[PDB]
Amino acid sequence: GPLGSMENVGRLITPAKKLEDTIRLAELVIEVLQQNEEHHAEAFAWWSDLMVEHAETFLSLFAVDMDAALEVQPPDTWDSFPLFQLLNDFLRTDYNLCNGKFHKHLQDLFAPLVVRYVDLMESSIAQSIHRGFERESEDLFWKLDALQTFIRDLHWPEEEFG
Amino acid sequence: GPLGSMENVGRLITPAKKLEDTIRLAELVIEVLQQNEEHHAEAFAWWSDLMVEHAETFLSLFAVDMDAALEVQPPDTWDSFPLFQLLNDFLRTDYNLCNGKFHKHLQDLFAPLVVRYVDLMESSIAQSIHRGFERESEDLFWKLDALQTFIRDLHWPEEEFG
Ligand SMILES: [K+]
Repeated sequence: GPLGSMENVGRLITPAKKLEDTIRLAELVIEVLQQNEEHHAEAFAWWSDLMVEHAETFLSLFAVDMDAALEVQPPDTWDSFPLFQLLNDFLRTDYNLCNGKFHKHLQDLFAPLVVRYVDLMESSIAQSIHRGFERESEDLFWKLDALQTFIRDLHWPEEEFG
Repeated sequence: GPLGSMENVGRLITPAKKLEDTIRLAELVIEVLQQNEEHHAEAFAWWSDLMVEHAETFLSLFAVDMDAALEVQPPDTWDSFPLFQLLNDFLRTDYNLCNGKFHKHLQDLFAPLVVRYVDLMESSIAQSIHRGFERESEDLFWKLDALQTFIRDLHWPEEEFG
């Protein structure tokens, strides 16, 4: 009868209830455990979205100090390249800020200033190799090495063909 | 003199100070911005490490209810497979808990129970195809489809050859 179709090893436990019950409990453990992962993911995002917004904003307020220091610059003078190096070397290996609003502004603000320096040193090596056309190399090689060393240390974030 | 080697557009700003200053400021913005990323990463970890520990622990306390429901089981009866399906389908697509302590226990607790069912249905199809040896197929095909449907829905986390 019902009581005997229920008795196992001296205890009244329908083995299809001790399973149907274990199921519903597993259902609840899973749901709590997932809800916990959702909470963690969602808080990560909130704090992230806000800290990136904060970073992009404080970089704007800094930009004005940078844009301003790059007009006090005598034209075709490039002791401002260490600034681009420091700033771009941080932003490019930064998941959050790479190609962000400030990064693109730092590229634009320096994109003419970089080409106006390579065109100026490529014209001073081209003239010096063309100096063998009028009648009457060690120092010249250094300027090739200088331009190559410079270009490699630029780690430019685009693909600049020309 | 010093005052004139300083005057630009009516303001006494050494253009190599308005750069050296912009540099040190960029140094500080970068450091704060990175410190902020470090904080976020580190808190993510703390909360993560603790929520995984919490999950693995509450799965232990559940295991005893599961280990217990799998001895109240009449040998070679498999309405306990929907439990493995629910639990394993969650754990396997869960970055944190996959192949964790509980996941491996759920594999072990069901690894004999799965092979003891395929060997039992592979022996009941092999006998029925071997029934064409004594003198004197539609229903038999269903059991192949049943075993294939079962095996695919198992999504076992190892590579079980045999
Ligand atoms: K977090």
